Amino acid sequence: SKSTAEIRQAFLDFFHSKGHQVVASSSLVPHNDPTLLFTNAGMNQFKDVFLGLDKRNYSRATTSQRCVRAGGKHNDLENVGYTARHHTFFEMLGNFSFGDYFKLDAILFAWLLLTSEKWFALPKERLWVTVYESDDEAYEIWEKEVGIPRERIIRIGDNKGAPYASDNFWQMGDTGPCGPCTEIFYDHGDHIWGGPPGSPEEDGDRYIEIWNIVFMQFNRQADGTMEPLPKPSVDTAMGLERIAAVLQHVNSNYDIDLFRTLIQAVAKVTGATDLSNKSLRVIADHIRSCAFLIADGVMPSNENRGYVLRRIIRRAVRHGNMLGAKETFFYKLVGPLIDVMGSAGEDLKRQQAQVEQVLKTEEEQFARTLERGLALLDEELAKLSGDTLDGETAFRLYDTYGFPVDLTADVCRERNIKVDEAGFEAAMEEQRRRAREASGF
Ligand SMILES: NCC(=O)NS(=O)(=O)OC[C@H]1O[C@@H](n2cnc3c(N)ncnc32)[C@H](O)[C@@H]1O
Repeated sequence: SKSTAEIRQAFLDFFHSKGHQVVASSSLVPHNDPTLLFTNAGMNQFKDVFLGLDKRNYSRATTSQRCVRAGGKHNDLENVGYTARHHTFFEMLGNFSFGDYFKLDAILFAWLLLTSEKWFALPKERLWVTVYESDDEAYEIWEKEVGIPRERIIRIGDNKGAPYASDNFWQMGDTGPCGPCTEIFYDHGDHIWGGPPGSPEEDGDRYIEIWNIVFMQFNRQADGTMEPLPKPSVDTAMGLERIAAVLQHVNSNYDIDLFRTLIQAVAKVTGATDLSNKSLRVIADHIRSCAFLIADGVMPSNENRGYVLRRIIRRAVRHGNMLGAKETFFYKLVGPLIDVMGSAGEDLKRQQAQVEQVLKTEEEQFARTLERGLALLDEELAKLSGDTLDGETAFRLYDTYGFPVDLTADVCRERNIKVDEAGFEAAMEEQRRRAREASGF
């Protein structure tokens, strides 16, 4: 089968052969978008093009974009290690039409790449599609132009409980380009639990969301109002790791060549032997987001972007502790990561030494309190009555030991214990009040 690198290249080659300008992945950190924490989609760097404020010499483009979804509008941090399909860091394969072609040709390009004997040659019978309920045009295209049996065409409305809140209406954020979208799913088969989209078991890993095709139509305002974009446009987005799993005949993202090799490296540096333990998958994911974020300029801190990075690093170190790592390990994974990322890791390779040092320092810094904090947490959980850790304890771990509340929640979740978030926040607010009283005017 094709390697992840070969699949990445083949996608770009396909769209390049179809007249699309190949554009390099943007950084994970925008310089000119105050609404955006980290790059969460291939379309981010073309935001102003969709808005009609930025003109390019090309009207169609294709990219393999590095993304991090660990905060802001799209945040999958808490899914990592619990599903076979969610990462913090991942690559999004995209083609874009800037007032060029529209619905029919977008769908045709995607179907051709996925199912043509000349290309990916996926079995058509295992592919399902969803459309926005009101998008009769998209329904007709799939039914009559492509020829998907009606039983595998699913209409999805505002299923997230609010106007435009839907799996079939894609938004960059609370503001920005958005529109109805159509998605392509692949059935991994009855050896995996789950039902098709729209079904009660839709959240299972059986029917995997592979490719989202967004018909960009509006710019969302802060008030929630939709203002039409000057030209209806196309934003498509396919998870590289997810399509790689399909093409390499495996079911989990973590079973692709890239992750198999990376997980081996994690086992090596932690001294773990059970290659199936979920902590290995968590660490493998976390080194990708952490290393690339640092390569793109993020430094660990207690504020904004730096704190998200700090939180992920510390959670990774914690998982390493659970596996029995006896020495500083996380930075040792940068090399192995560079080795599996191919051309997509060039910015990381360029800054290998710097990234390694940042991660080493951060782990060493956290090690000053990690085991001591875990000891306290164990002590508190041992005598805890009920299914919820009190906010005061969570706050003490935060204030004394440098445990972000989500790191504490992560440890507790593994023992079916919740954290009183309201209590933690009350404790933080109480401390802020003390600070104001002491500092004065
Ligand atoms: N602009 C349009 C758009 O963004 N659309 S989409 O939001 O739906 O993400 C595009 C695709 O990236 C994959 N994907 C999304 N999130 C993750 C994740 N956390 N981990 C792994 N793969 C993911 C998945 O294949 C998804 O269909």
